[PDB]
Amino acid sequence: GEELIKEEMPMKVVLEGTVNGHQFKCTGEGEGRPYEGVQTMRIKVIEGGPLPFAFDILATSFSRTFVKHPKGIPDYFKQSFPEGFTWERVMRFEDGGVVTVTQDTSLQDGVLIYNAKVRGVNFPSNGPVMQKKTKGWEPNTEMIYPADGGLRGYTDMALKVDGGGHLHCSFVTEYRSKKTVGNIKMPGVYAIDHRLERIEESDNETYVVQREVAVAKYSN
Amino acid sequence: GEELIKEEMPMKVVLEGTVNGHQFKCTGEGEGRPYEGVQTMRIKVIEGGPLPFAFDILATSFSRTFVKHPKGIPDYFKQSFPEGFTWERVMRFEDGGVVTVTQDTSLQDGVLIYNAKVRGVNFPSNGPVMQKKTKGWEPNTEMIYPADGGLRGYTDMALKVDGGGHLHCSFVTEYRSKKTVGNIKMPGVYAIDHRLERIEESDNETYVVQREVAVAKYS
Repeated sequence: GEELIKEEMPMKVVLEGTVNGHQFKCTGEGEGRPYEGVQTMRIKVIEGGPLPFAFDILATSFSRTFVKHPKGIPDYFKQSFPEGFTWERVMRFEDGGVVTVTQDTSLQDGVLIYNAKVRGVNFPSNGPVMQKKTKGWEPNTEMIYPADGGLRGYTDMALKVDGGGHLHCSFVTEYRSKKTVGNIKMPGVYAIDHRLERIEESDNETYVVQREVAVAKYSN
Repeated sequence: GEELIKEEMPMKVVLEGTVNGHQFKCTGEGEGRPYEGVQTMRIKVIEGGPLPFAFDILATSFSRTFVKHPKGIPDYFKQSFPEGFTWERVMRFEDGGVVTVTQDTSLQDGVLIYNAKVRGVNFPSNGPVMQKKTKGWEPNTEMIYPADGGLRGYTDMALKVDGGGHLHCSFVTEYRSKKTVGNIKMPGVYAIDHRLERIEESDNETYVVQREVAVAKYS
């Protein structure tokens, strides 16, 4: 499992969804250093572009294999290979928008392949998401809890708004390994510090480059 | 102030004190990238070595100028130059050890100068600190609160112990500018993520090299 995840790994993503009835499809390709916790993704909106909502609400749906885990924290995600893992997430914005995401992670001839589906509903028409008045996510900390051979993650995320305030968004995620034959060494409770940054964008946010640093740490 | 702090800065330190009655003195020199939040220091125990306690309890006393503050979080420390700043810290270990630390930070001939005094008492004789069974600090988050011209920092630190457990330690720190006349833009409440790594040691921890990465963030 860990053996199959090299110090350098490429990744590819297909993401399809509907937000407030607007249907789209994105493709992404990138690479990272799974044991250093760093990755970069170049993303294209190939159907439904330009999107009438902030790409920021999609950005967190495009990579758990790339978390730096110190020796003392068993790495559920790297141990899941070769079979990979799935995750399901609910994002609840303080102003009432909701996003549900299902993701499949697989390893296909040494490339990490992500397949994702997104449904967004009830974003206020005049709110910062549908008015495209957002400016990226603040750094955040996700609490990880073992739950019967899977993991649950919870985080309060803060979407920056034009003018300097934030839209708060609760994330709840269930992570499940696809492994059935081998065993996984389960972690106890821990935290993951995440920093997701946009590097560049062009053509009304139909091309986006983003980079994430994510590091697992002891929780007190 | 920020203009005096260059993209690369060297630092020198003198730290002296007593822990459970044991008297010692340390000198250090290093350099880092203050806007990138990275720094490295080479430390010698020049008096009282070898120490009969874990060097880890001194490691966090040896550099606030080297914290990456992103554009929206005003940098109290870099703004305090040329006068610089002071800090006073109480470290309370859950097994009863207490340390008071008093530090002065100044700038001389393009070099950051650190002068620190440490007084540690009531470390258990067969605890991990006095038995030298510690293995570094876990990465941690310090909460920073504005207060009456200064900043107060709060963090629960976790010292790794031989065999895989942790000894917890409360840090409360008061940070005060020596720029007592002149405008500083005050931050609101924020957090600093710290990672302090030992790189090298020799001669029973009387030579230590350590590297720190520190990054301020929204709270």
